[PDB]
Amino acid sequence: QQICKAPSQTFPGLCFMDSSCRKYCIKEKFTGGHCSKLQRKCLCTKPC
Repeated sequence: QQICKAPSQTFPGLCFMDSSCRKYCIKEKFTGGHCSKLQRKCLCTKPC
């Protein structure tokens, strides 16, 4: 499965914990999410 990614619209502030991002992303109708260690954004993921 190819995975598509988009920045979270609902995650507040800086992203350090993947688990928190994942929770917000699932509520956004994605299937997961992770922090970009780079820019500290929550990135939501789902199958393309």
